[PDB]
Amino acid sequence: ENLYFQGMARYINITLEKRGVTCKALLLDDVAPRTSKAVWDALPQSSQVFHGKYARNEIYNLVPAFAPKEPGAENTTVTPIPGDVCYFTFTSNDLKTPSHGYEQTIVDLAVFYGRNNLLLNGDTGWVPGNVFATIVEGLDEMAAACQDIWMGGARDETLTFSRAE
Amino acid sequence: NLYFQGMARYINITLEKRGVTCKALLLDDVAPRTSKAVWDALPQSSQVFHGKYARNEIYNLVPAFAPKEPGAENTTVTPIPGDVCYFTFTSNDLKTPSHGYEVQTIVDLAVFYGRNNLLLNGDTGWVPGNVFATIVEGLDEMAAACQDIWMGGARDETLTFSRAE
Amino acid sequence: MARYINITLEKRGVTCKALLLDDVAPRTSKAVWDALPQSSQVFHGKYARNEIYNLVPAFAPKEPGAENTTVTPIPGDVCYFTFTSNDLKTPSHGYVQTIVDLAVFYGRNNLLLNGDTGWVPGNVFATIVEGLDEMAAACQDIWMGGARDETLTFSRAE
Amino acid sequence: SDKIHHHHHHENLYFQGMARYINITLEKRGVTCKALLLDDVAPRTSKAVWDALPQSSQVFHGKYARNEIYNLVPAFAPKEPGAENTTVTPIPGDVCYFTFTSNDLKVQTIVDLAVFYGRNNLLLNGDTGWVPGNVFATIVEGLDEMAAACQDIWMGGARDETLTFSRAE
Amino acid sequence: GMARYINITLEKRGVTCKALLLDDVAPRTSKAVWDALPQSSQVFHGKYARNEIYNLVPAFAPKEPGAENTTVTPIPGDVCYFTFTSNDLKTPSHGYEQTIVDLAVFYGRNNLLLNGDTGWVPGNVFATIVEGLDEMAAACQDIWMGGARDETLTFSRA
Amino acid sequence: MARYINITLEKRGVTCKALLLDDVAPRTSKAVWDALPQSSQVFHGKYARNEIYNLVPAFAPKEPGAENTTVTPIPGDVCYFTFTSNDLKTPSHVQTIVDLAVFYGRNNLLLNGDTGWVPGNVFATIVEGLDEMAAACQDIWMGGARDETLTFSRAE
Repeated sequence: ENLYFQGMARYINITLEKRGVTCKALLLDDVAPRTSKAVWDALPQSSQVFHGKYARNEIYNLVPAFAPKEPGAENTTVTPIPGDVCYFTFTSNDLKTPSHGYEQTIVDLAVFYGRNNLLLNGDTGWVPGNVFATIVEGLDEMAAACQDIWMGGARDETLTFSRAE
Repeated sequence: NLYFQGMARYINITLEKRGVTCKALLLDDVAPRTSKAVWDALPQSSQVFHGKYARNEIYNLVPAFAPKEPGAENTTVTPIPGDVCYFTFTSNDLKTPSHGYEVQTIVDLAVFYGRNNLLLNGDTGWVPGNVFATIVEGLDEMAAACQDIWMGGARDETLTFSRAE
Repeated sequence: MARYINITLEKRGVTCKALLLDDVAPRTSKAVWDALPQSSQVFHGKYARNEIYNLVPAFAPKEPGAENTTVTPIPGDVCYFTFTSNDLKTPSHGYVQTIVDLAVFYGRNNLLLNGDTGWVPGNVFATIVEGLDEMAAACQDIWMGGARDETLTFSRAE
Repeated sequence: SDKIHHHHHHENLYFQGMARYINITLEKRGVTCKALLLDDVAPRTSKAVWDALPQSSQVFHGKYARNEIYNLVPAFAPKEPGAENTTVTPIPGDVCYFTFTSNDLKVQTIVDLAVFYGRNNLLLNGDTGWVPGNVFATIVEGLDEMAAACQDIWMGGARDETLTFSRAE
Repeated sequence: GMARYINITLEKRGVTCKALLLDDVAPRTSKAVWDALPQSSQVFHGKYARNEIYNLVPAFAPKEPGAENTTVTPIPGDVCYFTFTSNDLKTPSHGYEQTIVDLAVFYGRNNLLLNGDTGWVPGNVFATIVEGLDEMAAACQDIWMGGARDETLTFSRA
Repeated sequence: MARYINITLEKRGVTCKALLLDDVAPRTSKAVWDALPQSSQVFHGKYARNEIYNLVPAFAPKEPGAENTTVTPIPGDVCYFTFTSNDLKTPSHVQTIVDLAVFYGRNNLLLNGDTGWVPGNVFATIVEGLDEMAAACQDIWMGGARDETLTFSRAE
C-alpha cells in the first residue's frame, strides 16, 4: 500500500547528545510518505537544540534544507500531541526575526513531549507542521530531558535524528 | 478609598543571579487596583520561568498577596515589549500535565521582553493578563538576560519585583 | 405575536426595522423592549468590522446573561453586550458601573474578537427585516464621513 | 532531585494501584471501550462521574469539535467540578466533561460527556469561542474499534444509538 | 447579464433548493462551476465547520479560480467552493471511509472554517440560496442524525 | 545610516516621523523608500482596530514577500501588505495593491473573517509625533476620512 517504503516499519532514533537521552519513533511511511523519505534519505541530521517559546511542549533543531524538493503540506497539524515528530519548511525571513530572538530554506525538526500545544504565533498566525514520526519508546525519559532543557538550558546540547537499524 | 496617586511611581525588576535590573513605570492611572495590590505587597520574589506559549515572556509564581484580587483590569492578550502583567490563577490552572512544572490562589507576575506574543494556550484558549507596569529603562539589557534564560536555563535564578525609591 | 423595533440614525434620518427574537432570546428581548427607547452617540466598530453600536447605562433590573450568543455576527444581527467600566475605558479603546453595548451588524465576515480579552460573544436578540440595504449604506457613510452629532436610537415599532 | 524523582515514581504506583476504569458503550452498534479514570489529575470530575454512573443517553456526533461523539444528560453532581485538567485541543482517547446551561445548547444545568476518537480537534465554536473540556479519562482498550464505530455514526447516523458510561468490574 | 440560478439537490431525500450564482462578486468561481454542471457526488456532513454539508469531486475547471469572495465565517445559505489536494483530505484526522473540489452548503449559522490540520480554511462564496433554505436545513439536520448512506448532493443548472 | 520617513494626514495637517527598518525589513524598506512619496485616501481599520491606512497600486519592481511580519501590530508600527483586487474589492469591506498601515494604539489583531490571519510586514517604527498622530486617528474614527489623505514621504 505505501507510496515508497513498503517493508516492515522503519524507525528513527532521536537523541540529545549532551544529556545522552534517546527515544525511538516510528516513521510514518504510510500517511506521511514524502516527508518520511525526505528525512530518512538525509539522516543523520544534528544541530543545536531549542525549546519552543510559543508551541509549548516542544523542542526542535534547525538545519539547512536537505531534500531535492520540499515535501509540501503533508499529514499536517496545528494541534500537535505527545510523541509527534514534525517537519517544517521555513525561510530565513520566517526565523531570523526580533520576535524569535536567536543568538535560504531552513528545515525545523521538532519533537512534542507534552499536550495542549498550538502551532500558532504572532508573526504569521497558524504554522502547521508535517507529522512524520511518532515516538514509541522512551517518551517519558525524553519528556523529562525536555523539561530539563526548559529549566536548565540548551547550552552545548544537540538534537540528533538518525536511522535506527 | 480612592487610593489616589498624583505622581509617577516606579518598580525595579531584577534577575538576582544574572544581576540585571530594569525599571518600570507603575500604571496607577489605567490599572489602579492591580498597581496598588502589587505595590503594597512588594518585594515579591521567586524562581523565574521562561514562557512556553506566550513567547517572549519570563515570569514568577507567588502565593496570592492582595486582600482581594483586582479582577480583570487593563487586560491584553497581545502583550508588547516592556509590558509587565499580573494574572490570578488557581492550582488547577497551573498544576497540569500540559505545564510540566518540576486549591490555592497563585499570582503570575510576567515580563514581556519581545514582540509578537499571544496569551493563548491549549488548556483554556485566551489567558488575558492585567497590564500594570511598563519598562522605561533597561529593556534591552533585560531582553538580553531573558534570551540567556531561554538558552542558558533558569536554575538558581530568581525574579524580584521591588519598589524603586 | 411577533414584536418589532425600529433602529434609527437621527442625523442621517435612516431607519430600519427588526424582528425581536422573543422565541430564542427571551430574556434579552424583554430587557431591551421594556427599556425602549434607548438612544446614544453612535460609534463604528474598530475590531468587529461591519458594526455600528451605542453605549448606554444598564437598564434591566438584572442582566440577561449569555443568551443566543454569537462570535460570528451576520448581516442584520442586532446584539446586546454587558460590559463594565473596566472593559471600555482602556488605552486600546481610545474613547464601577454596568454598561450595555447595543450593536447593529450591517455586513458579513465579522469576528467578535479583540486583543483586550479575546472572544467577546454578543447576545443576538433581533434581526433586521426591512431597510437593511439603506442602513448598511448609512453605516458605510458613518465609516467614511464620521459619527459627529449622530445618534443611534432603538424604539418600539407600532 | 532524587527526592522529587522518587516521589513522582511513588505517586504513579499509588494511582496505578487504585486505578479505576469505566466502560463506554454504544448500545445499538454493540461496541465498548474501556477508559482509565484520571483520579490523579482530574479527581473532582472523576468522582462526580463515577458516583453518578451509569449515565446513558442519545449519542451525537460533533459538528465543530471534529473527531468527537458525545451525549447530554441532566447535571448529576451535588456541585459541578469546575475547570479541571482542561483542554481545547483534545486528543485521541480523551474523555471530556463539560458543564453547560440550557442556553448554551438550545435555566437547567446540562452535562456533555464526550469521547474523542481522532486527532487535530479544536474545542472552539461560533457561539462563544473556546469551549474547554475537563479531561477526566483516557481510553486504554478498544480505541480503534470505538473510532471505527464513530466514523459509522458520522456516515450512518445516530438514530436509536445510545452512548453509555458505566463502572468497569 | 441576467441573473443565473443553480439547483442544489439531495437525491435520496428528494429535497432541492435554488441559489443565485454570484457572477458579479465571484465571477471566476461562478464560471468554473456553471460550465461544469451538473456536479453530483456522495454527500458528507461537516465535522469542524458546523452547519455544513458538502461533496467532493475531481477538479473540473480548466484552471482553478484561486481565492475569490472568500469567507472563514460562512452564513446560512452560503454555497462555497474549495480547491484541495488529496493530502488535505486523505488524512487520519478526516477519517473518510490530485486536485479535488469541495462544494459546500451552509444551512445554519455560527460556523468557523477552521481546523486542527492547517488552521483557517477560507472558501469562495459563489452562490446564495434564495428558495427552499429552511427545507434544506431540515434535510441537513436529518443527514446529521440519520446519516449520509446512499445520499447524493447534486448541483445543477436551473 | 538611519533613514526616516514622514507620515502625514494632509487635511488635518498632522505629521509624525518613523525610522525605516532597513536592518530587519530591508526588502520592504527599499521598496517603499524608492517609490516615495506615496499618497492616497485614508481609511480607518474596521478589524485591525487601532489602525489607519491607505491603498495604492503596487510600486516596487517586485513585491517584497513576507518580511518582518506580525499579526499583533503594536503602537508605532508601520506595516506593508500586498493584496490583489479580490482581497479588497469584497462586500465584507487581478491588480496588485499595496496597503500601507499605521498602528496608533495597542491590543490589535491582524485577523479577519475573509481569510483569517493577515500578516503585515513591519517596515518602520514611529519615533516622533505618535501621540499627536493617535489623537488625529481618533478624530478620523469619530469625525470621518472625507477629503483626508495619508502621505508617506522621505524625511529630508
